[PDB]
Amino acid sequence: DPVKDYLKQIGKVPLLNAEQEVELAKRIEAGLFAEDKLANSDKLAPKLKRELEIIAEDGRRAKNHLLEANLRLVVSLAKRYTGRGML
DNA sequence: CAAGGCACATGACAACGGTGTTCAGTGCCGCGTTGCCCGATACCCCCTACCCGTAGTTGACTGGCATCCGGGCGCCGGGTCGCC
Repeated sequence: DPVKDYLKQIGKVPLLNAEQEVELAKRIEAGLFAEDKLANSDKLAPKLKRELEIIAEDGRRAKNHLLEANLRLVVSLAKRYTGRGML
């Protein structure tokens, strides 16, 4: 029962291709640099800090895009490795 | 014939005889309470074969696993659907 609901929760999400995934990774590194700059104790402009924060949030969104995409692969591997004592 | 003079013994007189006593001291030779001298054993030390925790492994490899019955009865009780 619950696994059916989790597979439903996976539902339909956009699968990832080479161009989409590499663009997402580019946004990820952009956001990582943005939060790096934010974490620096040096004073930064307020609007600049908000720009860095929003790109970091967009990178987080990209992260969840990758994870929600590859839930299907990880459950495939789980099927490969299940039935040996753990749930 | 009576009174006065000499022998032997005699009332006491201490001091020896000999033995068993008073202190008292110190041992004599049987029973006890603690000194040896060791010997062992508990407590520190160093490192090392192994136990246990963590870090990676670049073709790709994108939804499981189901259940499946001959009770059977019987009721309660409520939920959902039907009626209108």
